[PDB]
Amino acid sequence: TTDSFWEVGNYKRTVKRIDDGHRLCNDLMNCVQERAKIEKAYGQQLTDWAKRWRQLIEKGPQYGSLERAWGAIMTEADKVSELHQEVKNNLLNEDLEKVKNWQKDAYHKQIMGGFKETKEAEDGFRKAQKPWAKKMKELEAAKKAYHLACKEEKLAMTREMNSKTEQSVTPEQQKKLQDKVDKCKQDVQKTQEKYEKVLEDVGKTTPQYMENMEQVFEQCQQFEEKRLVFLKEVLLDIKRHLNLAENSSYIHVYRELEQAIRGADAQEDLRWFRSTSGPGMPMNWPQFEEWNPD
Amino acid sequence: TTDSFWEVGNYKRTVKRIDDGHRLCNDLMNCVQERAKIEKAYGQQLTDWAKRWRQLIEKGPQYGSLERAWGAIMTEADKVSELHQEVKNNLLNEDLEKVKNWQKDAYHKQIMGGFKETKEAEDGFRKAQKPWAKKMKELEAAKKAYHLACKEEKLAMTREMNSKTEQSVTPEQQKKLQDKVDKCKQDVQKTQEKYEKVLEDVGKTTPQYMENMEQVFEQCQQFEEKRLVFLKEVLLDIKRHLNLAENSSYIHVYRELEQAIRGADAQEDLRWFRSTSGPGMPMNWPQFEEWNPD
Ligand SMILES: [Ca+2]
Repeated sequence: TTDSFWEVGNYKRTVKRIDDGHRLCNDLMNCVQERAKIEKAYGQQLTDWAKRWRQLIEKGPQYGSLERAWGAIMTEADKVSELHQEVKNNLLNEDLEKVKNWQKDAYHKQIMGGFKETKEAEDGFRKAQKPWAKKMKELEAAKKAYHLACKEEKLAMTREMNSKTEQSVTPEQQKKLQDKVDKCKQDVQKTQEKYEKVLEDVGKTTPQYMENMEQVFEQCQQFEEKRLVFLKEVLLDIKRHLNLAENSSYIHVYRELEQAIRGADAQEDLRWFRSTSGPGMPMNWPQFEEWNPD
Repeated sequence: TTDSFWEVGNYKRTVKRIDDGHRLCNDLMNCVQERAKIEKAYGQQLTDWAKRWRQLIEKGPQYGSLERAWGAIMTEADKVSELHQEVKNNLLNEDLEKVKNWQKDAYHKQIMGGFKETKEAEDGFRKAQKPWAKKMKELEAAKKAYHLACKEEKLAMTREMNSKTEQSVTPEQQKKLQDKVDKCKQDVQKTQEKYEKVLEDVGKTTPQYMENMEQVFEQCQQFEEKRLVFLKEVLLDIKRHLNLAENSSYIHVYRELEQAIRGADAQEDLRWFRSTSGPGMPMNWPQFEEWNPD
């Protein structure tokens, strides 16, 4: 657990959380316009289709009702395109804009450093960790000293046993073997009293450490929460604006196309042609013609 | 007037219609192809736009139930794409292939060779007028003659008469101008007879031309009715496929999206971060250690 929140210098992860917040806003904005582009393309593709074929049918050999039928399928194209433009718009007028604004209130860059709120936190954390930071260094100092002190007690306590294995003219060196082994014995007992002293000491200051880091933290959560809430609301706003269905207009388009079509009557059609281009049209039959004369 | 269909070879007016319907078959094809090609374009941008973001937010700082939620939009895109494909397919697989399948069943080309149906219409009209075609050749000249005699006739009279007040002279020249006049009054009657004969016989083969023309006509209006019936149905197929509002699937995509998002829980998420990255994380508090060789 060297990667735990309580380990000195780890609150940083949640400090990052903040710089991230602004960045994700950024992201949602880029997502939105991208959507728009797509929505603009479709409906712009649409009217370009409506026009081409509107003109084609009107210049064309088609006639009568069938012409108007096949006609209406261009207004569809148009109406739908107008919707997808409605859609583009909102993504860009409301939804996008909302984010751009919210992001302008929550975060503010500062000339020296990053965001203001990022600092306020970053300092809050240091502040609450300072005390525990100091102590925690004492601690690893004393351990470091005490271990060393126990390594030396084993440096001479066994060495004496190796030096008295020589048993060769060392009455002055036999006194040093029992001199250092009892000197280091002092160190060990001492360091274990100092180190142990810090240990119980740190234990008296952990709650305070805890209340502390836990206070700057809940304050962080507060701010996070403020964007998480907003963000959800944005995403609803978007779904709303993306949704064509449950939009009267949309359904309306395809009822209107439908009846235009069924409206087509080949009979009336056929009759028109008869009267307009066929035997139905008047004919001057040969008649006895006198001289003009001029 | 010379506009009417009975006159000369104005049968052509509907002999065109017969072939007009061919290219109309073509046009519909492409009008559908184009748009059906347009549907595919939208869908591809979408699929790409989800694939591309799903990624981004996957590997971005956003987490918990708000990421998943914002993700939920990518999957409305994906789903919306899939529907636009059905629109395309249905356009190419069914509709565009109905007019193709239809066109081969009712438009056999008669070995270069015009369109078997046109050339057969044309013959139907050539043959029903050929007979009456020469009865109007006989009549145009048979009146040209009567008119000619009627001119040289009053020309000779008024020369017998413009002469009657010139004396001298002479009795011989006065009998000559009297011959011409008598002779000219004969031509008038002879040519007026002929004309009148070619006339009442033309008035005899009238209902027989009238009704021998309208035979080919119903042959020609039955085969235009053959498609204006078809066309009406395809414009009902194309409308079907094109509509999503009346697609249970579409409207579900957005009931689906609204469920997805509402589900998001800031709280739950906050708590989650708190346990996976905050004070909730398990800590290894300082404890008394011992001495130990590697
Ligand atoms: Ca993630």
